Amino acid sequence: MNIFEMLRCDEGLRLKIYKDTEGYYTIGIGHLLTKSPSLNAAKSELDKAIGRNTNGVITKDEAEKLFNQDVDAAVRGILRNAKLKPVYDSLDAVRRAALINMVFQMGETGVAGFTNSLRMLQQKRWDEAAVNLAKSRWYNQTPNRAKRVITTFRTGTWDAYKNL
Ligand SMILES: *SC1=NC(C)(C)N(O)C1(C)C
Ligand SMILES: [Cl-]
Ligand SMILES: [Cl-]
Ligand SMILES: [Cl-]
Ligand SMILES: [Cl-]
Ligand SMILES: [K+]
Repeated sequence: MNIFEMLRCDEGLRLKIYKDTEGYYTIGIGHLLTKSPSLNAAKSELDKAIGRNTNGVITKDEAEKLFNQDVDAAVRGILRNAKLKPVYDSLDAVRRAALINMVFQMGETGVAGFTNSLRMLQQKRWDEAAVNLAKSRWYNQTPNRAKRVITTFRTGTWDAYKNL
């Protein structure tokens, strides 16, 4: 397991534009295209992202290219955020992946607002952090995925992913 395999588990792979768990147009491995309800707007974002006139359909290689960029962007967002970087730097590599996963799903600003959970993670109070992380819209709307991410923070293991 690693962050790529982890997010690939959590996000799936679909080569045609689809709506994500929030109803937003998405493609590939959880590549968010737009929050606009306009499919035409989403297709325009897709063509811009890929660099060609797509029919709303991409290849697996193209999906993986966007995925690598999105994982990189999530790490970059963590490292340039004054709230997320200290927590990231304090974590082991398995729990770092859990934080990248959250930023991939909800964005840097959203995760940076989890002030009390972040403090408990920085303090390495793992069970308390896990309890606090579940008191969230995130957990309520995507509880199975949030449970996997939270178990990863709680244990520092891949137990929630290695037997999927
Ligand atoms: S989890 C997971 N990742 C891949 C895509 C390799 N899978 O088939 C699972 C087991 C759903
Ligand atoms: Cl089209
Ligand atoms: Cl330490
Ligand atoms: Cl709490
Ligand atoms: Cl709550
Ligand atoms: K998805």
